[PDB]
Amino acid sequence: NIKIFSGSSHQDLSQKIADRLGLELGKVVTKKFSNQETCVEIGESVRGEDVYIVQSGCGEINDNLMELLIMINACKIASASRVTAVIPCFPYARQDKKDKSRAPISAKLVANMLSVAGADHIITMDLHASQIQGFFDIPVDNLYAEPAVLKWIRENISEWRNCTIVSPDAGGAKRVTSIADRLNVDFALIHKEDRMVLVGDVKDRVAILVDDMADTCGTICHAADKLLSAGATRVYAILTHGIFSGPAISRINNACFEAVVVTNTIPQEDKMKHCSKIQVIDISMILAEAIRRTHNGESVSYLFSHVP
Amino acid sequence: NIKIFSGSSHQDLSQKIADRLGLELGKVVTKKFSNQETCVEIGESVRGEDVYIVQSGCGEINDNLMELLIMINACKIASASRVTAVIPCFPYARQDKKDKSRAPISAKLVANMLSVAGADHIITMDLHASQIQGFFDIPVDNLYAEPAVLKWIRENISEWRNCTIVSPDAGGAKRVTSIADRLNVDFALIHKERDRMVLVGDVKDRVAILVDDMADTCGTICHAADKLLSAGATRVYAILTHGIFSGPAISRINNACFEAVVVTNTIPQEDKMKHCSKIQVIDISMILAEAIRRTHNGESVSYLF
Amino acid sequence: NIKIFSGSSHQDLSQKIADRLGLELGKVVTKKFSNQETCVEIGESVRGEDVYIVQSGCGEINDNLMELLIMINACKIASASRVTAVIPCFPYARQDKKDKSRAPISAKLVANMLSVAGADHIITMDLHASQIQGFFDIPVDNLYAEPAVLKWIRENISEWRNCTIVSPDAGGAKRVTSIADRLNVDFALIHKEDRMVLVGDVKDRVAILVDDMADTCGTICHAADKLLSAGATRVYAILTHGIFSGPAISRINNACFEAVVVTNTIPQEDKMKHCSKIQVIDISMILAEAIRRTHNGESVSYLFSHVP
Amino acid sequence: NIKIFSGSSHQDLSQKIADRLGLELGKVVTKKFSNQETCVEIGESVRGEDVYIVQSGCGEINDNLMELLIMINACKIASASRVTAVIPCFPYARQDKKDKSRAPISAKLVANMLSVAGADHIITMDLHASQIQGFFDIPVDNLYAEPAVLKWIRENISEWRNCTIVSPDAGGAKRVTSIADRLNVDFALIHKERDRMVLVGDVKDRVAILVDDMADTCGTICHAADKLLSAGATRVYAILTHGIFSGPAISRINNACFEAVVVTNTIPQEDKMKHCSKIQVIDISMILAEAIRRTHNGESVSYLF
Amino acid sequence: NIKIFSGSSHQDLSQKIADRLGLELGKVVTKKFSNQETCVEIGESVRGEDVYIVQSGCGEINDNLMELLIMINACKIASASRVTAVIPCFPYARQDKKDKSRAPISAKLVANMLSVAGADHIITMDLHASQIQGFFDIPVDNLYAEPAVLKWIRENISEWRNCTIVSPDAGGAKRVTSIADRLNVDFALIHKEDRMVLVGDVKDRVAILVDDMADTCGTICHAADKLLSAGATRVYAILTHGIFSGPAISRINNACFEAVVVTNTIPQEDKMKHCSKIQVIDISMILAEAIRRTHNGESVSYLFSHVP
Amino acid sequence: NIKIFSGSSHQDLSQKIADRLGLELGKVVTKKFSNQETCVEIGESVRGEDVYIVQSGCGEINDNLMELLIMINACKIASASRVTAVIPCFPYARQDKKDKSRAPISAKLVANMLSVAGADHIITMDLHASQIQGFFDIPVDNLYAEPAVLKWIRENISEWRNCTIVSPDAGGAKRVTSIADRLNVDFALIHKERDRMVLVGDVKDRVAILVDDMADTCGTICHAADKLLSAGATRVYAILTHGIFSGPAISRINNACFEAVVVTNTIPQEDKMKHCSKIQVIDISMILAEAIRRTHNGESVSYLF
Ligand SMILES: Nc1ncnc2c1ncn2[C@@H]1O[C@H](COP(=O)(O)O)[C@@H](O)[C@H]1O
Ligand SMILES: Nc1ncnc2c1ncn2[C@@H]1O[C@H](COP(=O)(O)O)[C@@H](O)[C@H]1O
Ligand SMILES: Nc1ncnc2c1ncn2[C@@H]1O[C@H](COP(=O)(O)O)[C@@H](O)[C@H]1O
Ligand SMILES: Nc1ncnc2c1ncn2[C@@H]1O[C@H](COP(=O)(O)O)[C@@H](O)[C@H]1O
Ligand SMILES: Nc1ncnc2c1ncn2[C@@H]1O[C@H](COP(=O)(O)O)[C@@H](O)[C@H]1O
Ligand SMILES: Nc1ncnc2c1ncn2[C@@H]1O[C@H](COP(=O)(O)O)[C@@H](O)[C@H]1O
Repeated sequence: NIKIFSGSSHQDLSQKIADRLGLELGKVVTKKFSNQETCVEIGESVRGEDVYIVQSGCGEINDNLMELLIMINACKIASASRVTAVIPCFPYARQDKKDKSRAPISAKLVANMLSVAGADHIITMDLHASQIQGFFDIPVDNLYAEPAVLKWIRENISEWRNCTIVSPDAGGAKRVTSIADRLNVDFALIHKEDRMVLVGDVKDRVAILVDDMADTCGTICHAADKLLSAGATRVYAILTHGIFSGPAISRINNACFEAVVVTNTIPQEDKMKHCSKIQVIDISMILAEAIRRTHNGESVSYLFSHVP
Repeated sequence: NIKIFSGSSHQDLSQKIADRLGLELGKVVTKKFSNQETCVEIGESVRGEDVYIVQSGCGEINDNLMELLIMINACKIASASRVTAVIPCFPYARQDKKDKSRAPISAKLVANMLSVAGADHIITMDLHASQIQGFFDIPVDNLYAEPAVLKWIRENISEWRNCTIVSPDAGGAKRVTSIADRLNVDFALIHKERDRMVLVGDVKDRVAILVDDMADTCGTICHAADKLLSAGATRVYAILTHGIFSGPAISRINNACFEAVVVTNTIPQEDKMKHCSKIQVIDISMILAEAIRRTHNGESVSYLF
Repeated sequence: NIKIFSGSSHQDLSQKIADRLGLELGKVVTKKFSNQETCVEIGESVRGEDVYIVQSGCGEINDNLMELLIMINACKIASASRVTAVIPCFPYARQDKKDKSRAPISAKLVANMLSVAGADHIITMDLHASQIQGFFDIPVDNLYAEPAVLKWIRENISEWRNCTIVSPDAGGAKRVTSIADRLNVDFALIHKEDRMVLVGDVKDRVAILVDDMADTCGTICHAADKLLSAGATRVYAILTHGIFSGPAISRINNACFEAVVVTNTIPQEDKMKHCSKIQVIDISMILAEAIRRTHNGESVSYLFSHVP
Repeated sequence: NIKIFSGSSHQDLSQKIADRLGLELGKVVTKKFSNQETCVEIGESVRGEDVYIVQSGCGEINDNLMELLIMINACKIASASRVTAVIPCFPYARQDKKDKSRAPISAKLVANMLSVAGADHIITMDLHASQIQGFFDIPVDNLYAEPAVLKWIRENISEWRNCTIVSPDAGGAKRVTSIADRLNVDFALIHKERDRMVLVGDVKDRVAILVDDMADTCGTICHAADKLLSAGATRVYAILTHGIFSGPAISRINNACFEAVVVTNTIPQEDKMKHCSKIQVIDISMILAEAIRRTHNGESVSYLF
Repeated sequence: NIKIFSGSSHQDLSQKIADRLGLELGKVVTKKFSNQETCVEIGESVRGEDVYIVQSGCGEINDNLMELLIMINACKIASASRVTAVIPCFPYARQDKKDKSRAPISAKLVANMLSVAGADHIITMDLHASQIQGFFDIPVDNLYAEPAVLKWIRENISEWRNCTIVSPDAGGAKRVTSIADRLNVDFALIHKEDRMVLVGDVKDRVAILVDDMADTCGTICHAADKLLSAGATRVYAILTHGIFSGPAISRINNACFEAVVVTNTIPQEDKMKHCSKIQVIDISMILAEAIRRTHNGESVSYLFSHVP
Repeated sequence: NIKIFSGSSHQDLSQKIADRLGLELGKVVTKKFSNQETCVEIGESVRGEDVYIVQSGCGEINDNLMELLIMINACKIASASRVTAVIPCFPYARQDKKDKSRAPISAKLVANMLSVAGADHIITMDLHASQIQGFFDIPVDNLYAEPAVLKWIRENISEWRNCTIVSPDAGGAKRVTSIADRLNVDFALIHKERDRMVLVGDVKDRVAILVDDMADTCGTICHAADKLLSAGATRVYAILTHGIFSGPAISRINNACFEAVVVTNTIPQEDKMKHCSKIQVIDISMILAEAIRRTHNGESVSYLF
């Protein structure tokens, strides 16, 4: 009575998850109508079932968000026992506060929408701010890429015992100090004032830029130059969410990165074809395991510091 | 105390409404971030004000819906006294029942999202099903294009007194009989055999007017027009309140035998009127502006029905 | 842990349902106090149980509605695992819109009342408008009489392959075309302007008036005359809900119907005694089966086009 | 800005209230359809108005309750600014606890239905249990008949200074001690042995006044009166705020030894006063009208307590 | 999958309950931060578990209430299957109405807080007013001390067949008549006007003052004098909740009580050390049994008139 | 129409606010019953009024929180038009995430309790995390001490133009870079090795100003000051908006090398300034009073940011 459904035609990650659980993805008719309205029909009974819907990897976020909400709704009114939204990269997470401005908190609205659509549980990876768990009243499991990142560092960078973990911004300090302490190495922080400042020593060390996401990549690219200017041996960037919109791929191809490392929370295949610096960490096992534990009532806490 | 804001790049209807009320549209930045995420910034204080957000006309339904919800949210947490969503064409209204499938009721989800976003009131025109009003617990005013459609028929069709109001499908029966009763004329109905088309009612030697709440790809309305011609209708008109016209619609209309296709201003038509000569629009900005002023003043809105 | 309860002293339908499930109806003290207030007490534990309450067949709708709400409430606060309202004929369904008027949407209020009383699930047959499912946030199963109606037609009307399915009003068009297409026959539509108009051919054919309900029967009786005037061979009327209030029974006894066919969503025994034209389709098996499937997490979709 | 509407055929209390406020009752059609379903139609715009619906006095509790809820709903979706339910006698108030049974708390269900219907405020008189106020999250004003009952006792009973205020049962203890303390007089209590009746307190050679929130079949109050007579009470009175008087109540009172039975105007009594001479009514329309005006004006309503 | 947790360091009652169920109390870090903020961490997984949290016996009610709410919250967002608040003595129960005053109904706010914190079920003993069950929408089990009180009376007071059960106030009448009828004895009632009045005969009989709680004990102490003045042979006081704040212990030591009997809904050990008149009825078995039944879907109604 | 009430025995901030608005504090009895239960009684009618409750300064966080919630509840069921909670230092704000533990989000629970109590609006100062605003669905105005802190630095520190704004931990990075950018000065950060302290950034031969949202036991801030001294900082200041100062805090500060510790008026400091000479307070009553007046009048509150 566990049922996994995928969004749109980006089965990629959701197929890996379903594979790892020994399951076929449930039958869904999932497209757009002529007037661009989202079209969904659940192709099998979900009555009394433990349902998991994995958010599509299309790229048009509002389409994918609506598709997800519509799928949640269809399953809830079709008498699913429980519906869990598996949202590897949480949409609108960077709008999680007003910022001294007359702005929306779109991440709270998104939480409210998921809730009224009928979500009983959220599974996500590396929320932009941990406080977003509090934007819901339903339980959220915020998985970490940290264990898989630590693992990637230790087996891919020889100098890891003498590297510096660097935040590209002021907001990422906690995350980098946390990784630096686990590895027992130094940390540094970049802050943009339209000019960057670096605090911390990177001289004659490998520098690893660590952030939760990379979008247009303006920031990591400038930070990498800054670090080389400060005497870093070579620069890596490791993000969980590889968004890479706009000129990101052009920017990465022209930057001084040894490698840009991301998870597959977002589909990366097409971006990798035009960008050889990108390497992907498969996190499908961490997601599959969290679903399996969720379903069985077993500890998901294991995953926060352990790689399956 | 009153503030009107518009969604994104379409401002034409919103401007017309603001004009009729002696107001400038509120300043707002409505864009998309690099990654396609909707960006909204309310450019002025809305604290203690009666706010009206008029839904955009920028085609991408999900972007327009998210933009609307975000605007509502931003206004509500910025201490607006009241927030009304003015949504001329209600999105997802055709998904208002399961229809024997394991389907979503997307129109109820939309109602729930608008409500949780913080809408206190909905103003809309010709809901696909009048029951959608009950998908909310907040008040909805469902305005009708009918009086204006009635006006247009009497004013533009010379043989209107001996005409037939035709429904493109089985579902639109009540809509056309209402119009046929008002004009004291005949009605007829078309149905697709579940496909061949069947017509019930007399259209021979008389002007046939196809009436429906909306026309999308216009496949139904264009096939219906052929069938009405074969049945000996003098000339065929198509009158829809919501002119979506997506996909092959414009090419289909031009190839069809329509004397005229009449739509309201609920969706922008300017772009489509340029490539389709037989389209005429009824301006409905006065109905909407008048519902906003009357909503704000506590005056009767039923007069407009 | 399935428990069926019945409303008031009209056990009739609910006893048939309980019979078909191999169950006795749960013990309820269910009456009115002296001041006409509804009196309910659940005579056995419902703690952790899957509870089904079938709406009474009394006739005083507000009494029956309140009784149902009170029973739902008593079971919810008595720690029932789930409470399902089995409402064969949904009250106030004809007040499902404003109708250009300053009117209530009583069907939405009724939905809101059921929800706040503690209903987790609704089972009903042939909602007056399918959009009423959207008046709830909880799952609703809207069963169809269509399969049993098609079955009744094919085995009771010899001329069924050459009949016309007729809507008594403009609102019933979809329903009749749907039945006409399945049978592969013609459809027609009556519309009242205080004068009726018929569109569609009924000449020298059996006419079957098909609607969701028959109340005072003014409309079906006038439509039957109209159809005979248009050359119909004989007229049948088949409704799911036989309300038959006011002068309906007198009206049917004086009309030109071959037969008036209804379901037992409403008790019909007393009405049949004073009206020989009425025949009943037993739908207790469709209801019993939907409860059994609901309880077991099995497909209720089977019932929408299949007769058990 | 203020509108008072009445429930169904009983308009007497509602008229008295509307009179005291210089208003006509709002026009509304309150009927039943052929199949017993409650029909309601608000005959005028309530948009932006402060609406008060006064619960009917047409006996059938479930019809009256549904009529009230439907009226509230119709007003709320018709964009009333605020809707207050004025419910002199709160329905289902005696079902306010489980009482060791697998029973409903019907009074909470009623509170929940009123709230979901869209009531913003409740005005009522002498709730069976004062805790019912907490069955809502909306404000409730619970008015008391006590000051008017006190007035009536002093005004109509000559030996009131040496009288005893008697409770018909164990539950009504706090109600009678409150009244006995206010008049500086004795109290006593009756209890049914779980039946024989037991009396605690002195009533010998003094006027006994039975006080309770309500009298329904009047079996308790009539048996209590007999027991009070056997205990040597000079004369026995019965004073209840809510005079339901269902079933054999009227015949029971006439056969009983009551000097007078006093009730308020919370339920219509005119019909019953014709067949029962000893019933007197305290008009409470002024208390209710005054709570409505004060609710509307933001003035103190506690003065009326 | 039953898990019992206790509040603060007053494991006392909760340990007895856990003992009787064959369980160890779940691991909780439960204290105050330096700024007096409540500190909680659930020391084990509660995912998919049936969770019971027993309210602490500290004495600082607002601390204990917040601790409970915080524990409920932590368990709910940690994916507990169900969370039940076991609140032997319900806080703020004496603020269950306005009382002709511009007062809060704090007991309703407390109910609303428990509900929004994530409580699915309440287990309590002898609510100050039964109407407080209606302050919730979730099921409440209001257990009675009555069976254990009747038992205590019959085996500790020889003259029980000829005693008088006395209410210390007007509000306790129903409770005492109920006990008096079961025992088949007389009842009496005290009412404070700043002077007490007694109605009912206590002359040459054992008088038992019965109330739901004893706080400062001003009222029971004055009532006991009054009863002796009226000719009672000896006076007992039996309350379910022994609060005994302020000068209660001094007051009881100086009063004419044969004995003051309370339950262990509140810890009593320290109070008994300074007051020899106090005897305790252990109600841990009634609570343990209600939890066990709750968990198993078995009848809790048994406990309302039966002692396990 | 406006009413300001204060929580319990601390009235100093509340008086200052009421003074600035030309008002007396509303009469309210805020005590504890014998058994430690919070007692509240609203001493006047709040019916139809815009009510502001200013959170107490009586140290016991749970008593103060319950007192606030009870006051809100009493006002809401007493038919206040609107209830705003003015909470200078938001309780449980540090518990705003799970932080890898099976922990509560106590700040969300608090948000939910305030909301269910009946708060319509929150006014607070320097939320520990700005995301706490989204723990509500009601509007929150999050005021900043920053402009006043900026003023104090320029006004009281002579070498401010060549100074360094230092963060006591990793988390406070964004707070100090904001201040360093505004003054056009350097920033630095301290981190505890997970313990030895590490400093990143230049502080040698320049005045170092430790800035944080709050200081509790002051262990972090005092150890940070030592490390800043060892790194050759001329003089060290500590500036916090919320000066909790619990436990050994006062003794720690006196033993530390601080030139001055600056806090706002969000928590009472009078008692602590008597035993700690280096503490200076910025009065923030004008910011709060001004947000209340502007909230009430519908005027811009963003001006104060
Ligand atoms: N999809 C997006 N792409 C780029 N920037 C965004 C997006 N959503 C929000 N923002 C902005 O990013 C900032 C969030 O700050 P932080 O959370 O500290 O990175 C805010 O100023 C937002 O306006
Ligand atoms: N945006 C849309 N475009 C085309 N068809 C739709 C859309 N939304 C819903 N539908 C379908 O339209 C069909 C008929 O709707 P109706 O005319 O209301 O009976 C249903 O089967 C829906 O699945
Ligand atoms: N119980 C009832 N009996 C008769 N008519 C009703 C009832 N409830 C609602 N109506 C009316 O029936 C009409 C519903 O239209 P329709 O849904 O198209 O049949 C509305 O005008 C209602 O006022
Ligand atoms: N309308 C009613 N008529 C008669 N008795 C009722 C009514 N509603 C509830 N009751 C019962 O009255 C009894 C006593 O109520 P109370 O006086 O509040 O203790 C309870 O056992 C209820 O079941
Ligand atoms: N913790 C408490 N201690 C003492 N008295 C209280 C407490 N809580 C509420 N009260 C008061 O006790 C009375 C409750 O009345 P009753 O419920 O009849 O005992 C009210 O006047 C309350 O103000
Ligand atoms: N009142 C409090 N006093 C001390 N520490 C707290 C308090 N509330 C939460 N914390 C802890 O403070 C730590 C750091 O919070 P933050 O500075 O937001 O990362 C977390 O691990 C919390 O458990």
